[PDB]
Amino acid sequence: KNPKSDKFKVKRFHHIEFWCGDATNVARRFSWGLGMRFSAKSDLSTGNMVHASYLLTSGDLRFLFTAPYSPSLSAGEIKPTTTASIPSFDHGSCRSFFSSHGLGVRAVAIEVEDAESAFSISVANGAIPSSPPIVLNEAVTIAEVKLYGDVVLRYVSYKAEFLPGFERVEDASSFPLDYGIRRLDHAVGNVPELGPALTYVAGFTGFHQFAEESGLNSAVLASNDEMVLLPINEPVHGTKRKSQIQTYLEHNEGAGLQHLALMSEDIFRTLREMRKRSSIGGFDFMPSPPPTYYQNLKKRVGDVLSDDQIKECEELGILVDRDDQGTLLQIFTKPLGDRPTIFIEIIQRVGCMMYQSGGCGGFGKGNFSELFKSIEEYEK
Amino acid sequence: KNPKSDKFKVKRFHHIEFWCGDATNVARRFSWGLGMRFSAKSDLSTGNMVHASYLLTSGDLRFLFTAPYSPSLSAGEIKPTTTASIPSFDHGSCRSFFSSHGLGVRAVAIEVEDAESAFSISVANGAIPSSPPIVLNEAVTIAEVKLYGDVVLRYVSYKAEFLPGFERVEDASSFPLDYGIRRLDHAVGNVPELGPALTYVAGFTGFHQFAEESGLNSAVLASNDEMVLLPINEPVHGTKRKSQIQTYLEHNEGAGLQHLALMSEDIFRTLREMRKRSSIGGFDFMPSPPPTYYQNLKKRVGDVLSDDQIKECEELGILVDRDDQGTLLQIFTKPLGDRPTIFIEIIQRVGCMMYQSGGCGGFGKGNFSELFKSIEEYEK
Ligand SMILES: CS(=O)(=O)c1ccc(C(=O)[C@H]2C(=O)[C@@H]3CC[C@@H](C3)[C@@H]2O)c(Cl)c1
Ligand SMILES: CS(=O)(=O)c1ccc(C(=O)[C@H]2C(=O)[C@@H]3CC[C@@H](C3)[C@@H]2O)c(Cl)c1
Ligand SMILES: [Co+2]
Ligand SMILES: [Co+2]
Repeated sequence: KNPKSDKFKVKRFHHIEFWCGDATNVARRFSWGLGMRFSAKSDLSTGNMVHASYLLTSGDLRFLFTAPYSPSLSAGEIKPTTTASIPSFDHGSCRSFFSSHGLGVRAVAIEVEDAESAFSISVANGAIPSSPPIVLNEAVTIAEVKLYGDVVLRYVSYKAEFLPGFERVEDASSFPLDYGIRRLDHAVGNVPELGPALTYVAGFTGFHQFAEESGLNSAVLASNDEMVLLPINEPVHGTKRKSQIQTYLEHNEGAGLQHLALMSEDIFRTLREMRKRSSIGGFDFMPSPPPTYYQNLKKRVGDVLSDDQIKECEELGILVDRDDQGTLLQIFTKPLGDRPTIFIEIIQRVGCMMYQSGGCGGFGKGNFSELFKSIEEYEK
Repeated sequence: KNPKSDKFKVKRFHHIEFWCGDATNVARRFSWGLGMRFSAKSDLSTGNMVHASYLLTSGDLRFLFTAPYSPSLSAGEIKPTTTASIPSFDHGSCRSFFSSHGLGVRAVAIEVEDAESAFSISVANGAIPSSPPIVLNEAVTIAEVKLYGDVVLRYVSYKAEFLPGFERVEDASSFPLDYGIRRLDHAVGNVPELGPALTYVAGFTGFHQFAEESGLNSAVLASNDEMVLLPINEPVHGTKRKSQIQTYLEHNEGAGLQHLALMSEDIFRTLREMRKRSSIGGFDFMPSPPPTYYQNLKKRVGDVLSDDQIKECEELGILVDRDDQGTLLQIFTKPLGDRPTIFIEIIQRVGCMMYQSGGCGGFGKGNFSELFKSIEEYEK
């Protein structure tokens, strides 16, 4: 069931913003590891004396990396005279966020019809305000409310190129890398208590619940067309193996964004390219499932994937799950930075062709059992 | 003249330590950009609950990247029970350093005969103590004194593999990159006042002055065999173009390390490999000199480099200088991170063959005039 209860018009995920100590080094690492090109900048060279912000893109996926300069460079500014291009930025908030949580996601941004209306309706329905609607160059409106922990949900709306004050990047610094990633599929938060987090977020958005030991309980919130997807996890205590959700909360100093799932139009090519680069500056992947997992795929998805395609999954360590509507291929990176907190998922979905419906095939919850069974039966 | 006045036995540069917000991302970027391999680690996986430290090597060059974890992970520890592998590390100091200066060098480390003797003699001769001698696993002694700003000179001495508590890296995570870099040639500091900085450092080391508008004044301190080389710069005010030393001091919030010069055994190969990677996660280089600079090289160094070798310098943007003893080839990167502060120099020296004497060919001061002349005569 989908009551289509969104309290304001939501379009698609727009961008993800990482708060960094040094934006240059994180952005360069991510560009090479994920195949994203440098597409826009706001920094000293563009007149921004407050923060350095670099935008990477791959298809519709937008990753923004931001770090503060010395406050001394902008000590004479006030908000009405700021040279910041993101008016919600604050030196103290950014430094506090990074000292507390390490490298991670500050903003999950969605494009909406009217960011001021979305902010007003959200706050009227219980959202904790974080940054009020600000109109940039009479062209783009941006506003922010608290999502969970120190993560904000950022609303962006456009009258009619990322944000005013950003400049497109010099051709020579813009190498056209592309490993096949095309958009953000979902963004997942870890919280101490799932119930209160769901009630809060669904309360102010009108997002509905998307239709679905482990060490976790989870639920997924979704917009009207189910293209904005926000799963949330809580830990389950007292399990044999300690909950990875609880480990996250300890190392992150509380709730925050756990993973970003990036849709690829060719997951085989994406994983070939990313794995070639794992040990030369890119991203590492979690240990691959044993061969028994891939033998068991024939009975599970032999009507969807050929043997050669199953063998390709095995060569790349790709996992496969299926619900009643479609099939998904997925794989997980090791943590993106020093702490065992945020990681990336690469996903591609098969089925639900109408365009493809959001969330086609689910989120891979069936792979908790299948991985487990595989490992025990591989002990053999 | 070389009075050989070192107050303790100094061997060679040992390592450079960067203090980072996220050590993983900086280390991965530097590994790919410079061709350095991952060789050692001290982090959660090795039992270190305090800091994450990753060692890259190329030949004898050792770059260490360190960032703090959440203090909560080590809140029950005291110094006598620490899980830190570098006992001088402090969460507050590291966070303060990074918030103040951004990504940069915390420690210039030299290997000495006896780190406790070096510390004691240094402090008896005016060095400001930073971390007292600590013996690690009865095998390695480490001590630190203030050099300039928040940069320390670190003494390391070995009884007889980087440091105890570090583990060698998994073969699969250790890709054998190598672009030809072999050792640290010199490390350069920027200070507000050159005179007092020289008197302080030469006072406690016994290092001697190495034998030698612009916007700077400089002088070089050197150990007995002139293999440890520490140039220091101060700004010159009131010049037409504002001093780049003063820009550094403003953006860095004071004195600190300006550049690291890395010797290559094949500067042509190093620059081919680094330039191939500039726009795919590596390092950018400063704008190349105009063709008039390379025409003028024939009269300056035509007895040292062939025409083809001069053309190779031109293809790669390499600069050339010469003194009375030898010739040097050099080139400079753009800043390594967000702020216009620290950068890298790649160098290779020709001549002074006895082994090669330290500092053979100088430091390129003659290139301030030659670049200037080149640009004016290229206006032509
Ligand atoms: C094969 S598996 O390694 O056990 C495995 C399988 C699927 C995932 C996900 O992507 C998750 C989500 O997206 C939603 C949030 C909680 C649920 C749903 C999942 O855990 C992960 Cl993290 C690990
Ligand atoms: C051709 S140039 O771009 O004008 C140019 C040429 C040489 C250098 C150096 O390496 C320096 C040093 O190593 C020592 C410290 C101050 C002196 C000596 C130099 O400035 C630099 Cl930074 C830029
Ligand atoms: Co997922
Ligand atoms: Co130099």
